[PDB]
Amino acid sequence: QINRQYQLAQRPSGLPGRDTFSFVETPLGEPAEGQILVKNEYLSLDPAMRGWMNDARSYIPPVGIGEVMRALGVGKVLVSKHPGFQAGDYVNGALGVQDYFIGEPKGFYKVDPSRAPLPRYLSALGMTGMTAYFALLDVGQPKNGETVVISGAAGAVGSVAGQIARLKGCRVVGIAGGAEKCRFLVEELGFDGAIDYKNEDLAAGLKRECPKGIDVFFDNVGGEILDTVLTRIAFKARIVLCGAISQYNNKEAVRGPANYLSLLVNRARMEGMVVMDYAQRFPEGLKEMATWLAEGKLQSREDIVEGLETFPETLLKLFSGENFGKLVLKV
Amino acid sequence: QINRQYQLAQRPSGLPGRDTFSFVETPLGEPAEGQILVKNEYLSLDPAMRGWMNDARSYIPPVGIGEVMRALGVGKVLVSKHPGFQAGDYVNGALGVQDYFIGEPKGFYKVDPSRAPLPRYLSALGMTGMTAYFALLDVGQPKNGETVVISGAAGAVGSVAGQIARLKGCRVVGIAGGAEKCRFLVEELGFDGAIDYKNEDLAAGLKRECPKGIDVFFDNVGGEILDTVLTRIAFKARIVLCGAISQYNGPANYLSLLVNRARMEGMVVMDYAQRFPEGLKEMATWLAEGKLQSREDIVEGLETFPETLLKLFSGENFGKLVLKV
Repeated sequence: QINRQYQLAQRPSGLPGRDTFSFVETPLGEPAEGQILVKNEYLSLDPAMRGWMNDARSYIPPVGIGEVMRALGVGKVLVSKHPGFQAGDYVNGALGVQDYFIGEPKGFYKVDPSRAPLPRYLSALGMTGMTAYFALLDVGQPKNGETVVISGAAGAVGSVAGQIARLKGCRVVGIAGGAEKCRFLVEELGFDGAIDYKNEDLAAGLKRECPKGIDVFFDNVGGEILDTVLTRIAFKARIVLCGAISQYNNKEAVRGPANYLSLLVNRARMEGMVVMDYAQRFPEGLKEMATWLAEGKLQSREDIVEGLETFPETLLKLFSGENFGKLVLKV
Repeated sequence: QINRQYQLAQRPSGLPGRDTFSFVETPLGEPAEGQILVKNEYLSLDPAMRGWMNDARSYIPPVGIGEVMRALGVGKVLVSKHPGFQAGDYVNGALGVQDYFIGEPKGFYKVDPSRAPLPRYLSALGMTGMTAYFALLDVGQPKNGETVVISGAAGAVGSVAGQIARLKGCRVVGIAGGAEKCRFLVEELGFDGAIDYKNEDLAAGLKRECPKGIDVFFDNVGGEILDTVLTRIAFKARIVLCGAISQYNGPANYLSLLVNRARMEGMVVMDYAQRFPEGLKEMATWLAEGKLQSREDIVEGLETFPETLLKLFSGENFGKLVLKV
């Protein structure tokens, strides 16, 4: 049997291109002791993938040249030589951009396909949803009546974070690019407001939408948006950093917030987080998220594209403002 | 009797100069009800004064044009018509750049001259010292064995912060300008190390002095020094922002906070006003026991204010700058 794989072929300059990955056919091996064999079903396409491709020290090591490209996914266990897993289990884990995963199930967890559609375990019930959940609630610590601003608000992380914030009794303001995204946030997801930074001045938008200042800023994008938001934070504000998408494909230098001293003036906190640090708390987080979904208090959208072979092109859609909801690749 | 006063005459562009202040002579009044009359003895000269002169939004309102220049000071109560104070009391307060303070003693507290020299109530037992104390301990939360890096480490705030860190069992590394300041930090104040950023590469210095990374960064300077320190922070590091050299006129590596799941947080000492007594009390015992050293640079004469003030932005002071009135 054949395992098709996308390997990292060369480190990209700027946007990844058609020579960035190599499409290779490898013979399917057998799991050794302490390993599992998984048939990959759905793969998570995430902006963080851009960082994983860069040769740069990070919270996880870069993908090696010639290595199968890193990807979170959901799949079915076909063979297990590991006491934690059995054949027929569905699992979430770093399955890789390939047909089959063989290896140690490090950081893998079982998911129940009877309780939600499989791709949803890559979104609201996956790492994007748990990022929103733990980043907002544990680091942002929003309180009833506070004003919460969310960047990349139409994205998988931000769209969930804003809905959670609404449920906690917050005033919720999204920042997103384009009229359709902003409409969707307000009319479908129940955001109190949405600022279209591409068609409207952000500062003016913030003035209108956040009259009492910004108590929590959930940042997925960084850059100029972060810097502008910093001018409007309230006393004892919390800024949670989950990513910086506006920096991923940028040529050769991160852009730093010139207004960072607002943290001094407002005696505010800026803090980074990574969802894997919360692994031990996933069961309670997933359980609560599942009930919010079941009760219709929270909504999740997945954009499902078919075919492993489409990976390089489909990946670009992530940086086009194109994808509508959490991008998932059906293998 | 005459009260000599320095008023703010015009907001300076860059450093303060000859026309910045007006030296005026005012007849000394008497205090009205709810007021006190204080003979000013020592005044605090602080880099924050530059911000107070600027017309720009901050945590404290700017000094008005024509207003007596703002200054913290220590002085003796000569007459009181306020139930909280008596003649003979020594006080710390916003006494202003003048011979005498007359007014409501808002934010004033009594200081005990038996416990420390008077000028020290403007340094280790004053706002600079309490900044170090609360910023480090409440925001930085250093723990035994952690590596604490201090910027502006030879300054009044930083020099105290580093010593407190040493007392908490930390490895303490200072960043300061010039060989003498750095020697002083290590040999006199007991810092474990000191990096002379003016004479040596900061990154290389940090690599040498902080082999296990940086757990707490006490930042008084900001700018490139902050940006470079960010490349070396440890997992769950705390960065406490107390000031910046640019502040009275961004970090490209800020995502290190994400990679290291670290925290960057601002503070202002006046937020801790209610806890000053406890803080002062502990600081006083450290000083008395010789566990902590405080250096004051005392210059004499109210009339020298404008020139003496430049010694602060010229970076020529050695230790907390105090003007004896």
